[PDB]
Amino acid sequence: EPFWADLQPRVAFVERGGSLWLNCSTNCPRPERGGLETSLRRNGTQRGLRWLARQLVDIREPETQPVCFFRCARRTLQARGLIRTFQRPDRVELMPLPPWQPVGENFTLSCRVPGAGPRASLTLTLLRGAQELIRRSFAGEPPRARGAVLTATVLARREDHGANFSCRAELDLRPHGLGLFENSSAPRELRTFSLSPDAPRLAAPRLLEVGSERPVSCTLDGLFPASEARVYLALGDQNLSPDVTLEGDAFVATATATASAEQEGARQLVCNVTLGGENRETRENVTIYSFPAPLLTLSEPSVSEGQMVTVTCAAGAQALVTLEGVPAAVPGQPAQLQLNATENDDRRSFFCDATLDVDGETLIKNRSAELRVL
Ligand SMILES: *[C@@H]1O[C@H](CO)[C@@H](O[C@@H]2O[C@H](CO)[C@@H](O[C@@H]3O[C@H](CO)[C@@H](O)[C@H](O)[C@@H]3O)[C@H](O)[C@H]2NC(C)=O)[C@H](O)[C@H]1NC(C)=O
Ligand SMILES: *[C@@H]1O[C@H](CO)[C@@H](O[C@@H]2O[C@H](CO)[C@@H](O[C@@H]3O[C@H](CO)[C@@H](O)[C@H](O)[C@@H]3O)[C@H](O)[C@H]2NC(C)=O)[C@H](O)[C@H]1NC(C)=O
Ligand SMILES: *[C@@H]1O[C@H](CO)[C@@H](O[C@@H]2O[C@H](CO)[C@@H](O)[C@H](O)[C@H]2NC(C)=O)[C@H](O)[C@H]1NC(C)=O
Ligand SMILES: *[C@@H]1O[C@H](CO)[C@@H](O[C@@H]2O[C@H](CO)[C@@H](O)[C@H](O)[C@H]2NC(C)=O)[C@H](O)[C@H]1NC(C)=O
Ligand SMILES: *[C@@H]1O[C@H](CO)[C@@H](O[C@@H]2O[C@H](CO)[C@@H](O)[C@H](O)[C@H]2NC(C)=O)[C@H](O)[C@H]1NC(C)=O
Ligand SMILES: *[C@@H]1O[C@H](CO)[C@@H](O)[C@H](O)[C@H]1NC(C)=O
Ligand SMILES: *[C@@H]1O[C@H](CO)[C@@H](O)[C@H](O)[C@H]1NC(C)=O
Ligand SMILES: *[C@@H]1O[C@H](CO)[C@@H](O)[C@H](O)[C@H]1NC(C)=O
Repeated sequence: EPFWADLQPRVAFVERGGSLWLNCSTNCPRPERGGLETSLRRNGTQRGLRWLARQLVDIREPETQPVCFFRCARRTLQARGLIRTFQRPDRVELMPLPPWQPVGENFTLSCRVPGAGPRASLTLTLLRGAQELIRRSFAGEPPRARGAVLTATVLARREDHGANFSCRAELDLRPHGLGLFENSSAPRELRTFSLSPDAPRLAAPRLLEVGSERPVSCTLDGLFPASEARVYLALGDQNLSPDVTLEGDAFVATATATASAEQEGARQLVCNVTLGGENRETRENVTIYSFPAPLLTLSEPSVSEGQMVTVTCAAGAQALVTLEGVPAAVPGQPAQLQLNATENDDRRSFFCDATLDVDGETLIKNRSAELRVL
């Protein structure tokens, strides 16, 4: 039985910044020299015959090898040991995914667990809801190195809208006799959208008569989420309130649009829809007209018989006026038809036609009035 040196514990696993006791002993009856050699710290100490104890506090190093040495009978007697540290995955961070992610396009997922060690004992897993997307074990990494990073790129889908993404960090110390420490990051909700480059189809009449209700409709296709989409449809600068329903992935905006006049002779119909960070618009110009139908009025209601009269129309100097088939003569006016009253002319209808062209389209309206002859 020769002389020996013994320190306890031989190998010790202690949390980073923690503390532990080392008492180094020997069988030498009267050692001339003894002490503990390490790089870390001292808090308090307990010694005596054949053994000394040191309190190593605040351990900031991944791996250290404390050596306790003794001297008896002018010989060097030493003992070596091992102290390693770990760090819980207390801080786990997930990157701030884009506000709106296009459906059918890839996006990055990166879980970040800084400071956690040892790296080889870290198992990182990306989670969508309760489902595991990917599992990456870092086993085979240097024991000295800490921290872990897991990056994976997945495909944005339809269901991915309103779905939670997180990352689970597992530090497995179990084979070392300590245990398993796992902590999950903050779940992040994703919002996905798909907006077709196609322009919305707008159904509108070319001409709009004042005081008449002409229905208009603005629709599109392939919009998700459909309910999330906001739609504006109006007449010129005058706001409207379209009834909006949802047929499939398509929205249907339908309402009746009246005319005022107001202003002026022509305008545009504006329909635009903002979904997420993108928006589409279709503008169909529409000419607006007012039709002042000519008057059938007479110079005088009676006029017996034999006295001439002057008949007027007044389409408003726009349309070409024809009163009972006469191309008046002269234009820009309710131009006159001069007729001497006759008994045979009793109750004769005057046909007044007004031909007005707007935006290249011709419109006419007709009626008749009579005159009594005494
Ligand atoms: C989603 O992201 C992944 C990863 O960035 C990409 O998918 C990859 O797209 C490329 C382009 O077609 C391909 O990668 C490689 O293609 C060559 C042939 O050109 C082949 O020899 C390689 O083995 C590899 O497949 C491939 O389609 C695909 N690769 C994988 C592993 O998925 C792309 O950015 C996105 N995928 C889409 C949009 O489908
Ligand atoms: C996915 O994760 C998100 C958070 O990133 C979860 O949202 C959270 O849960 C619900 C919304 O579904 C909210 O519930 C709250 O309940 C309490 C008690 O009833 C009430 O006082 C609150 O006013 C609210 O209604 C909660 O606020 C919300 N948290 C945040 C920050 O928005 C979502 O639930 C997860 N998905 C699933 C399927 O669980
Ligand atoms: C470090 O080791 C020494 C080895 O001597 C321990 O001292 C012994 O303590 C036991 C207690 O069960 C006694 O029975 C022995 O008689 C002690 N040895 C001697 C030589 O007196 C010491 O206690 C250990 N340190 C700690 C903190 O336990
Ligand atoms: C390090 O020294 C501190 C004193 O600065 C020791 O603290 C004593 O013991 C416990 C543990 O912190 C405290 O609750 C007591 O109040 C402290 N005693 C006194 C008299 O102050 C501590 O034990 C030492 N060791 C470690 C590992 O911290
Ligand atoms: C949705 O419609 C509204 C109508 O009020 C648009 O508002 C104007 O649109 C023009 C052309 O896009 C802009 O130049 C003006 O600055 C807007 N002014 C106001 C007060 O909104 C709106 O722009 C349309 N949305 C999109 C994305 O075009
Ligand atoms: C889990 O990680 C979060 C990340 O911020 C941290 O705030 C929390 O203290 C951790 N919990 C435990 C028990 O480690
Ligand atoms: C509609 O009118 C606008 C002017 O307001 C004009 O720029 C545009 O070309 C017109 N549309 C067509 C198809 O001509
Ligand atoms: C006027 O005559 C045209 C052509 O005969 C006809 O289409 C139209 O209905 C008539 N107007 C009225 C109010 O009946």
